[PDB]
Amino acid sequence: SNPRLTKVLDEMSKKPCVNINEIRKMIRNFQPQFIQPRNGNRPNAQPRTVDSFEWVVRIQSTVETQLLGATNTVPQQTLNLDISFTDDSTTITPASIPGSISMLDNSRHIPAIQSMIQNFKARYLGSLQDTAQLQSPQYPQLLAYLFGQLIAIKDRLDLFRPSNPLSLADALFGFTLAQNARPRYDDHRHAKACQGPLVIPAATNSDCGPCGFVQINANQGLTLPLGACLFVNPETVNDQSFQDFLWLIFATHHRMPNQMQNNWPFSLNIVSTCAAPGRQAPHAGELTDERVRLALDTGHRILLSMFNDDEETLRYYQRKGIETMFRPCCFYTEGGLLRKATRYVSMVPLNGLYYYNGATSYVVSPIHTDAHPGITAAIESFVDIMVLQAVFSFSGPKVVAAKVNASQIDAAMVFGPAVAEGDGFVYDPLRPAPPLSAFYTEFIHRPAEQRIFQMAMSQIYGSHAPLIIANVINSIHNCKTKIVNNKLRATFVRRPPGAPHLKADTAIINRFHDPELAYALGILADGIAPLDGSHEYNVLDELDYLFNGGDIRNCFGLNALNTRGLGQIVHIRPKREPGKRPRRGFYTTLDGQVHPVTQDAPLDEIYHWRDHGNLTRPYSCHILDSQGLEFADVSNGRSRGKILVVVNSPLKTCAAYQGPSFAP
Amino acid sequence: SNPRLTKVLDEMSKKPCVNINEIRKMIRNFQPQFIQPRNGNRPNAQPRTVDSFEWVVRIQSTVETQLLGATNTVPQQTLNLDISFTDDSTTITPASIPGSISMLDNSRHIPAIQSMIQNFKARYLGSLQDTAQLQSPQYPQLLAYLFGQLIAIKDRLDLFRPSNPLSLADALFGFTLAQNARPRYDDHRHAKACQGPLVIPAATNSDCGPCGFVQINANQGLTLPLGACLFVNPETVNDQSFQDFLWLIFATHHRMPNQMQNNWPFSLNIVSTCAAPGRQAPHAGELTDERVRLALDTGHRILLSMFNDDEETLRYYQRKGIETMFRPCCFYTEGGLLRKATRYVSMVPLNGLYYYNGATSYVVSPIHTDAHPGITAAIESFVDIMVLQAVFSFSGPKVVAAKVNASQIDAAMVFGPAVAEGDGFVYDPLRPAPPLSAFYTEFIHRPAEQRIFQMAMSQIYGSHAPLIIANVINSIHNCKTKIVNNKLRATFVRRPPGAPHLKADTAIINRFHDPELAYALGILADGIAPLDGSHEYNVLDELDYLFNGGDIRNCFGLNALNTRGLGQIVHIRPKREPGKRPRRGFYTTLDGQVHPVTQDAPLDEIYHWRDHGNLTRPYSCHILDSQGLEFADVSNGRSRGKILVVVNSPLKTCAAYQGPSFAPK
Amino acid sequence: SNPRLTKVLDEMSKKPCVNINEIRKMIRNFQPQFIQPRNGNRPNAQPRTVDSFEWVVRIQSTVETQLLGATNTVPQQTLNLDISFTDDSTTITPASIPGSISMLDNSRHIPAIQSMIQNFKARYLGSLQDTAQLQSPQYPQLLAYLFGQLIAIKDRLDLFRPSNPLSLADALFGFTLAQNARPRYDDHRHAKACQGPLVIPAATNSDCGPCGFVQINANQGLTLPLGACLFVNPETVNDQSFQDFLWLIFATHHRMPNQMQNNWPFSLNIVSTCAAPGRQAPHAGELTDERVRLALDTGHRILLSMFNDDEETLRYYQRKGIETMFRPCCFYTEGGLLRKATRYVSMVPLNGLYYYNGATSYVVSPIHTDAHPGITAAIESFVDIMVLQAVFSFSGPKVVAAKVNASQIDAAMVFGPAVAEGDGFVYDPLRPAPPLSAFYTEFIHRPAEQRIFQMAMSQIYGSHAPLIIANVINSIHNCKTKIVNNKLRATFVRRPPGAPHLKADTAIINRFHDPELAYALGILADGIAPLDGSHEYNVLDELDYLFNGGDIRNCFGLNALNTRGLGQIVHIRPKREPGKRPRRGFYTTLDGQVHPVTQDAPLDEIYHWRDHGNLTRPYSCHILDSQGLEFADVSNGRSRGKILVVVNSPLKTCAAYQGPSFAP
Repeated sequence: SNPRLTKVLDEMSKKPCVNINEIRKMIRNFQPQFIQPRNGNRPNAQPRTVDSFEWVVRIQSTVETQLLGATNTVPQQTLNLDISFTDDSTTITPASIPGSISMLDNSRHIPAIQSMIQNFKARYLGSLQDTAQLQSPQYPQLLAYLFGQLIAIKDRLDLFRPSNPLSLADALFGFTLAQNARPRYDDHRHAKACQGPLVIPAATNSDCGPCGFVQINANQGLTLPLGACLFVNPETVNDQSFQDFLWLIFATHHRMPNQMQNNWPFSLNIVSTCAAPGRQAPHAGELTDERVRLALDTGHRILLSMFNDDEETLRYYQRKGIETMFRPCCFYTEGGLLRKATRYVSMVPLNGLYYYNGATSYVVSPIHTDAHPGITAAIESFVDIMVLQAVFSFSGPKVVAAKVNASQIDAAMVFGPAVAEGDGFVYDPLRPAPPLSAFYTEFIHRPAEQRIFQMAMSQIYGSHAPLIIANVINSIHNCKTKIVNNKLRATFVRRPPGAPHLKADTAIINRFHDPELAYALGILADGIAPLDGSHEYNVLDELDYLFNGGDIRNCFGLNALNTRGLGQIVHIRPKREPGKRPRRGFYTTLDGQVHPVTQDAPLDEIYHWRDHGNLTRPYSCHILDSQGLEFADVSNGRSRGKILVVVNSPLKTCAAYQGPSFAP
Repeated sequence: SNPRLTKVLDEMSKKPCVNINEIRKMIRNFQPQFIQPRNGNRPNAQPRTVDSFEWVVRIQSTVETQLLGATNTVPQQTLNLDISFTDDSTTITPASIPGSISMLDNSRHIPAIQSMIQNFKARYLGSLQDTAQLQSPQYPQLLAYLFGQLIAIKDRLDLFRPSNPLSLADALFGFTLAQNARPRYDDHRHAKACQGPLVIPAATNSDCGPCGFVQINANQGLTLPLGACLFVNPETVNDQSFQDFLWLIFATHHRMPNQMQNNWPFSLNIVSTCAAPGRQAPHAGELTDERVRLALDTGHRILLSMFNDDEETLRYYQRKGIETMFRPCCFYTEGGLLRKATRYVSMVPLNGLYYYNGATSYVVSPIHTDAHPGITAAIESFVDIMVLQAVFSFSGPKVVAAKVNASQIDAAMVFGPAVAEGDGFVYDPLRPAPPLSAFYTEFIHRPAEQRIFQMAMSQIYGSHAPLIIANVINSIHNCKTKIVNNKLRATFVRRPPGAPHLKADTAIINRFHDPELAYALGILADGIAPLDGSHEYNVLDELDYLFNGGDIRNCFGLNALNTRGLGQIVHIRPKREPGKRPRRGFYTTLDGQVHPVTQDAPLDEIYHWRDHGNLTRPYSCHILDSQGLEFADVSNGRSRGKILVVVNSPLKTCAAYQGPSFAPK
Repeated sequence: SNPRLTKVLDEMSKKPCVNINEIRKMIRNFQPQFIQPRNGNRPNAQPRTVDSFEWVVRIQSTVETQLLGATNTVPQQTLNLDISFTDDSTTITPASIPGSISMLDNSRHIPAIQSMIQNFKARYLGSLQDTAQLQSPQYPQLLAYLFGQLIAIKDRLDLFRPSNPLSLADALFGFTLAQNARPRYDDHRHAKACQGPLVIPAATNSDCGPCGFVQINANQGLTLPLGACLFVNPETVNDQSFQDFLWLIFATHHRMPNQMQNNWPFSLNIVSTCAAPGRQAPHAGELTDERVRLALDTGHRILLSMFNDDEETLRYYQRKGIETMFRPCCFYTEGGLLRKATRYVSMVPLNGLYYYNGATSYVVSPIHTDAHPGITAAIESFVDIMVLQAVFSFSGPKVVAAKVNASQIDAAMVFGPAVAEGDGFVYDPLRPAPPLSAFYTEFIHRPAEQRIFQMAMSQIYGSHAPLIIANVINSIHNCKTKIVNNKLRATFVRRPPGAPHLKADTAIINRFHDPELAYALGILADGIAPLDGSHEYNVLDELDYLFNGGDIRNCFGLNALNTRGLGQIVHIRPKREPGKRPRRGFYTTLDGQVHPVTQDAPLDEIYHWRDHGNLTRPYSCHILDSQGLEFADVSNGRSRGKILVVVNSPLKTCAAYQGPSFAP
């Protein structure tokens, strides 16, 4: 029955959204150019240890406009797309909704191991089907997350050359570290890595490395352990690469903080027909780069085999393991609201039965072979948040304010027609800041946003979308972040103490980054026009639409002339239309400051705003409402000019501007 | 609803423009007659290294007018075309628009590559059998651009034969160089080329000339690297010429400016099924003329196979690459800028999967073997700049003038007849000059200077039209060039950074070279009418057409007699209105002054314009306005005779005077 | 819609082409008569080593005509069908199109070996089906190619008795050869055989000869090697013939050039229940002819067993192995264009599982028992090239010329109506000669030629045609030969340095040999009449048809009288038909030499051409065009005589002249 939603769904159906594969393909070979700290500049020589948690790899992107039929030269602006580079956070949470985490079927694994046991004349108890079903289900999720974390550590330590590196393994096993010193790759305030050299478990009778080992003997009882069992052919257990991979995972799991080493035990047990090779813990430098590369390759082979040869869920989990190191930064004052609310992945302890006799599918382009896995992982997350922003900002800007007299009056007290009546919330500042979860949970579950978010995600991903939708719904439904009134200043990574209060104390909780990036990527874009090419503005009507609550970002003429004209091109005067009592026209800004307009004056003397060229804050919600105003031009018919805009971003993809929208 | 537009479209339909094949046929095979520095005379013997960035081959072409009735004979003029031939310039930009650059389709590279990677690949990495992960982007552009640059080097060395020669390979690599000295060629103030001797990269395990190498065998591993992969049979990889071609391409890629080198890395790397042939790294005198030529041939075959055997876009990118070192030189003192804003080709770092087994086609005459490709590329560019000229001028001269204390809100003042309302801007001089992309873009979007461009380019090039069109539009959008108060003096390559000054402080921004060449080549030409044969001229009316906002060039009845005795032929008097009021008349020149005329007087001392002969500035706007004039005759007849003009130029194409145009009848 | 093609298809359907079996049957017992060198004559005593790479076994065939009602005696001509005899080339290339190489199904092999392993209580890992599918597919192609090469070596060394032979094995194992000397059977410039005595691999623990050996033990682990596994019953591993055959193949594989010994490794592993017999490398003369014959027989038995008992694909590959020694020579000046472009066979490395407990099908007439396998192999190739020529010359002679002013003018510049407009190509001589592949690739893929070539091949071969069609399309699509302007002189085998330029510099790229052979064999013949029996010529109309571009080879009267009349039987005069201005009739030869005919003269004084009796070059393209000419006879009605022609070739088959054609 809703017309607007039907129109949007029809348009989305007619113009399909860009498949994820293009976005993956267009980043596999991207060479970063800037590794400066977010705030300052790179010092002469790199430090010896990753300490300043402010570094960022900057994907520069430039936009400059021109006023056709004029001699004005607007300075070029800069779409600063920042990727956090040294900062640790957690993306694991044991809390799932029904579709959040699935159970990979053990259809092709049980028969093979059954036949193996029968062939080697091992006396087992009970048909393996029911014992598999009840004793040990099949959740290999964890072992991919650790792999992603390892790749992320490698990438981080690679980009930031710490002036005398050792190896992937020498900075990971903590050789020559004081009992209180932190690992080289992660040494700064509020890190998330256990400190000191990691300690190998004691050498027991039978060991295939850092995990237990059980061999199957002809005419001999066989009993499985309690964790996960990975049957392998004897040709592999004696391989160097396999054991090196196993050791690397073990090391990565004993470095994550102490308290998650007792909730997600890294339990595994290799089973085969060899003689227990025993653990051979590498001690001195003996894991050269080529050996580590082989280890990673064999490891990915085993992982892909465990996932029923899916390579899509595996890629998703491997990525979700990486954001723990690489995150996409915000581009607004009150940021860290969307990313902080969509990061968690529901998980279950690792257990079940596996079988690997030989690889079957040859993944051409795995994650770990990309030019820089961190960037590739971060960009996919950026896409997720972009779509989420698109769905959220479907019916307004969703403001939240801190008015002291909050109880005395209800909502819609201050926000005129601009903020859709129903999306403005307030809270008195006497109490602590509310929980963002409260607002977002109510936002997501409305039918209008649900029925569109589902379609968008399905178009982007496909058969594998439902996992992502369920997981994001869970995460947003489970977030502890508060809407703190402070500001971020957009020149840091973590909120600095003593920062000033927000603008008008009104946080806006849709924005995460400019929609021009979404347009370029070819993904769903919110109701903002794409500043792409030639435009034909008309300052009068354009300006009039602004004072009805519209976003200034949709007004090209004003932004172009913000300080080069508009003091000699347009005037503002009260409306004298009827014969009734004359009234002083007034307009209300965001903070409820009713502004009167008595004597007609040049526009620049009535309203002001900073000139960011043509990249202004999208949803700034400048003018809530205005009544009784007229706009007359005082230039001899040169207020309807044309402008040109060029956006040569380096992350443009095939579907340049073919993505859907709301206001084409 | 535009009579002019429909008339021009119908005309262009009537007389189709000459497709480029005639231009190529004409220009392909003549050697230059004489090459000299633009300003001065060539020395006795050429120096060691090309070091003055003015040498330009020129192409003489003259006009002689002839008629009886004048006092003395008219001296002839020399309309000659020049080619820069030494100076360097960038041509590659990262910006893009929809049609600016397209990705080819790997519909005939995937079958073979998959069937060759499925068999010869250790039987423990699993069977691939998906033919869907092999979908990397196909952008084999930069290879052609580098190929073009290499051809340009060869041609530039050949034309300006230096005193002590060196093998093209030796000059390119530059073994016997200094620490940071310029290459043997391209050694002057504006030169932009990585100095120093070229450095071979490294001594790795898997080498196959300059680029990386990966093999696919049982006792090995396979991992396709990230850049481009050129899958070839073991037969050719062990060949000789192919290795030399790879070395040559690498060599020319490392002479680009260091920053641009970093932007677009040479990421080629080959994969095959045989042992890696170690890099050879030729030095001292390994490569020689014939071996280089053979390598060029095989390289062209490779590139053609990479392009899906298109050969029309291949030639396009090759031309654009060779254009960084050859280009037409402007002819008007204005400063020659129309070219500077049309020279950019969008690009993206090379990538994709390529398979090469055979030829699949044979092209009778590829660009790289046509007797100095530089000249043919330059003229192939000129034949497009002229079309752009024709389309812009479709309305009027489109002047841009300078006035002090101009309103910094709008810059559109009406100048009078002969200058339509849209054009004719103005700008304060004492502030930095405008950007000159704030006018062209506004020009080429209107649906009158767009459809004409569309159909003209369509007729010139045919199916492969859009690409050129799209690309040129992009060039206009982002061009940093600016209008300047200086002159080229007609004997320079760049403005002498001194104090040349404009005669009228204005600039006409839509003229690049005389339309006579456009007529001769058969391409579209506008406005100015052609002058090659007998003509009936009526001074008494042609002059009238002049003072109401014309240009002298159309008025070949005046230039003939400009100072041959036009004086005692026609008088100008204010007006003889037999009724209301005897007011006086005046005219306004391109400057502001409005000096008036009161009584009958000979014309020679009321206007008194400079006499070049029968080749005057076509868009100079000699007079803007005039009201109240009569132009009485002062001799029975003697103002209704005949005139014959002969112009012979060496580039007369096949269909020379059978092209479309819309000049006044 | 095309009428000519429909007519040809209808005629082909109505008159089936000759089955290949007749051609095979009519050569099994052919005794060659001439073994002279191509150019000169046999020396008194044969040399001691095969050095002159010019020898050829000549299949003489004679044709002589007679002029009924005349006293003239035309000398008999000679259809010199030459078979190259000592020259090495390569017919292997790792490049395949989709249908080029198939994968023989292992349907009847896996179950037998499965049952064997189960019976002998060997502990194997994993069901053998999937391991066969992924670990090792079933491509036995190579092992047949080596067999063909071995047979070819035997035949070559047999025909050319080198004055003191040793044995098949003594000239193959290189006993008593200097470390730089070449093998006796192949010692000449640009050979293709590795030199010096071949070296046996070191004697390891278990060996069944020159290849690894693995025995299956009760209650003992069994792991397969990486190459091909050939399970055999124990009764055979201890046989002498089997091991001798294995040794012979090993020797033949280590003699092919060095660089193809690292791309096609001869990997094999015998598996059985015997005790490893160990390698017993024959060292001194100990392989007598009867022992070698038994070896060859048992070897063919094993091969046929490996090929799922097909004997057709096996025969094809065995033949394709032989052309590496025996090839069919050209019969024109600019030859070595068709054969050089249709020789390659797409291949994959040898691997998979096999099983041979006992032969099942008794091939009555294998290749190696023919009178001379080389000749039989060469003739089948000759048939392939003959059909290919037939399809190519379906719409003209396909000329290629070297005109200096090639760029200035387009094609069809010189070739009048004779050369079908669309089949003439030119290239300036400044650049090197073009690649023949470019022209042939475009020729083959036209629908008109494809739809006829497919039918012809299917009729000739049958169910096994698609392999041959796909393989020839691949080969022609992959050829490195250039159209070199030089000439061959038809009295050599390899182009001699310093040979003179071609006639008019115009190579014709359809001809490989006279079509009379194709007619005799009963295979598809191009648009040339078969000179078989009584003919009723009419010199006037016949001559007129010539000057419209037709082929002189279709004009019997002219050829018969080329030098015995035509100076007193027919005159040429300009046509004075209308009242318009008289014009000098002219005709244009191949090289664009416009020839004027002003005053009527005897024919022999206006045009000339060499007299080859009645065997003239078929597609010589004598007269491109002529306009304004008349032909009047000056003999009292004896210009319409009859002629008789007799063609008693020794390779006539059952379908003497029943094959299809174009101009019956």
